[PDB]
Parts: sequence; structure tokens; C-alpha cells
Amino acid sequence: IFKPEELRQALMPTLEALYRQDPESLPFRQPVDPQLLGIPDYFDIVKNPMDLSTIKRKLDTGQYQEPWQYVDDVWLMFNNAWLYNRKTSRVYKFCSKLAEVFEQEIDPVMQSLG
Ligand SMILES: CC(=O)N1CCc2c(c(N3CCCc4cc(-c5cnn(C)c5)c(C(F)F)cc43)nn2[C@H]2CCOC2)C1
Repeated sequence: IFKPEELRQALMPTLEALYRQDPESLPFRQPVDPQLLGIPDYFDIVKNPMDLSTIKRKLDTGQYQEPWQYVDDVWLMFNNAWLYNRKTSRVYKFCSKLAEVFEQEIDPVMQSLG
């Protein structure tokens, strides 16, 4: 059993580490808006959207009961971006950098949470 504030204290720094990447977190800060961006095929390809603002809200509102549920949403965000965007694109390469940072930050936190 993990208490909400235990999860918030342990995991929020790992989310802040992603937000600190600039420009690399910029495409991920808010839900993808396909009409605004001019990419109307987005939801044909990405069935379960996820982004940093949604993860932050979930962490602030106790929606994660175990740390793996948070890890899963971060990875869903990355997998969506590697699925949708081309390998040469900014968003894909920025996703790869966020995945590197997240891997580095989450490991000691998972060890601490036991
Ligand atoms: C995560 C995902 O799959 N998305 C889908 C594709 C996408 C996203 C963004 N978004 C989201 C809005 C904020 C944003 C900001 C930047 C940005 C601003 N300043 N800097 C230095 C970078 C970039 C840029 F990296 F492309 C992209 C995006 N655009 N697109 C393409 C549409 C036109 O072009 C690329 C989201």
C-alpha cells in the first residue's frame, strides 16, 4: 500500500525533471490538439492519448495507487509519440530525450519506494 503523499513526494521530482527539459518537453506539456496543430489523423493512430499535464493532475489528485501506474502513463505518452511521429521529426527525437531522462530519474525512486 502506498499513501497519496508518499507517491507524490517520490514521483513529482521525476515529472519535474521532464518539465525541465527545454525544448524537449514542449510538445508534451498539454494534450495533443489535432485540429489546432493541423494533424487531423492523430486520433486515428493514437487511441489512448497522454501528456505531462494529465499525469501531473493525476498525481495531484490521488489517481495513482501504485508507482507503476504512473510509470505506465509516462511510457504511454512516449509510445504514442514514437508511434505517431516520424523518426526524423522534432517530436520523436524530443520523446527519445525525455525517455532517457525519465529512465535515469525513475530508477533510484523505484528503489526507494520498494
Ligand atoms: C506529442 C505529439 O505526438 N504531438 C503530435 C505532433 C505534434 C505535437 C506538437 N507540439 C504540441 C504543441 C507544443 C509543441 C511545441 C514545440 C516547440 C515549441 N518550441 N520549440 C523549440 C519546440 C514543438 C516542436 F518540437 F515541434 C511541437 C509541439 N507539434 N506536432 C507536430 C504538428 C506540426 O509540427 C509538429 C504534439
